[PDB]
Amino acid sequence: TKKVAIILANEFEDIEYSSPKEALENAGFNTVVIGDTANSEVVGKHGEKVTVDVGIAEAKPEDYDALLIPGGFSPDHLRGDTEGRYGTFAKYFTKNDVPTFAICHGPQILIDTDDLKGRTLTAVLNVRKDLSNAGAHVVDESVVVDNNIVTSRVPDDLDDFNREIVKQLQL
Amino acid sequence: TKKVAIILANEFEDIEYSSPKEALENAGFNTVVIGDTANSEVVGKHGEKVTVDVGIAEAKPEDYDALLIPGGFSPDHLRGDTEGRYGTFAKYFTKNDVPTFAICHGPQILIDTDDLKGRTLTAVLNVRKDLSNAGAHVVDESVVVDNNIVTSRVPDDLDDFNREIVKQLQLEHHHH
Repeated sequence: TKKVAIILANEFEDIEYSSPKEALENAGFNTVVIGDTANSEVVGKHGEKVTVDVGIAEAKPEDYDALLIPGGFSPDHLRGDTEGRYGTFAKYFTKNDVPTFAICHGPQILIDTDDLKGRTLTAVLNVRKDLSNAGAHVVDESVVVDNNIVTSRVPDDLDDFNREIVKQLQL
Repeated sequence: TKKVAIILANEFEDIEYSSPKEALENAGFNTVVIGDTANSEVVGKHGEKVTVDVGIAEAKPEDYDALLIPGGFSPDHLRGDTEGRYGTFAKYFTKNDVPTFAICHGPQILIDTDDLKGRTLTAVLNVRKDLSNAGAHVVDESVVVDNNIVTSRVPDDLDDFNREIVKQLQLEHHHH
């Protein structure tokens, strides 16, 4: 069975967590929440409460068949980690071309891999300049697939994002 | 009239607005909040309400003698402006070397000017990588002054931040 890591902090955009989660689980895939502490709770922008499954210190990126990065301000919180552990976690995925899914602000965490030069990505407008300065070819589309990396911009894009992410995992 | 523009959206970090504002106003300078629509309210992370003085469609950066950018998630919101009008607004201050003050996340808007290459600043950890990628020399200090650009990291830096921003405005008119 295939298993998706979801990196999450406080102030995720609720639907960007729950909608891709549902779509993966409907297609028969497992999901697991990676966060600061096992059994700590993080709370979405609109009050959705999520329990962290696995602490970032313990997580073994090789256990996972994909990485999902929900947007809102969760990615900005994650980039506050004083040891940069979420970027380092995400680097396993970009370095080994493991399916990597990021919506809205989510691709902020990808910047910290240093792996974006020459890659084609979209994101929420707020973050596009920073993605470009990280070396990405940034476009403005509802969903972008660049080999293993699937990105979308906003919650309106979810239908497209969700289709493309479960497809990528079927391989 | 030496007037400081403050670009502000929702979810600014309250005291990064109120403390610098007070220090500027104590030192005799006026402040003008610039936002999406004039006479609307924006609300801090901890619920401070601030009225927007001037709409960003109306604002002329010429009118002002400094630019102050409070942090929190206000700068991120401002970067979601569809036409990028707050980056454009800030481009005047960076191009013409006008006093430019930013704390925490605040330097994110300075990235949109494309004027950061070779400049030296600090910011909250979360945005340091993005400043580097924009070509800035990023350091970790309580306050950094690079000619006209004043930056700090976090709320505990405010005593240092506020000293330097007022000192920029005083020196602008040769008072020592």
